[PDB]
Amino acid sequence: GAMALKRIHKELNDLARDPPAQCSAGPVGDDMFHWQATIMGPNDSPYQGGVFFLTIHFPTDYPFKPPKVAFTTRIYHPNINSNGSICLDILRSQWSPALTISKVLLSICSLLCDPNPDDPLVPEIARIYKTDREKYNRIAREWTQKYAM
Repeated sequence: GAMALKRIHKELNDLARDPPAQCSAGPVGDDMFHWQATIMGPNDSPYQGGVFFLTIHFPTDYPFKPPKVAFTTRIYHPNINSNGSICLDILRSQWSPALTISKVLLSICSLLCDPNPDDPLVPEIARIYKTDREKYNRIAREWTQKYAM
């Protein structure tokens, strides 16, 4: 409804007024409920140099239910699968209307930096993350080269 639209416009403006400087997000075209985002691979992570695209769909009762967020760029990560689905608490059970797209993107950035052990969406990548970090990093760097450059 009108309340959701007002809140989405405010967040769009929040992002413009205080640009995050490694992420961006906004409407695809003229549809305020469907956004795109980009996250730069964090420096000192195996994703460094990559640019990762996301899609965001806001529900009509936003901000009281979470947006749906998925990657469109392929990535080697324990908590993000080949469909681009993201296992992240705040997108499910831990959503609050105090959260914003800006905070979601920062949380996803932090997730890239430090995966969650309890949530293996891709069990084999989770396993290599836990057992052979140097191998995980090598492969995550190779996938950044292959998909995110």
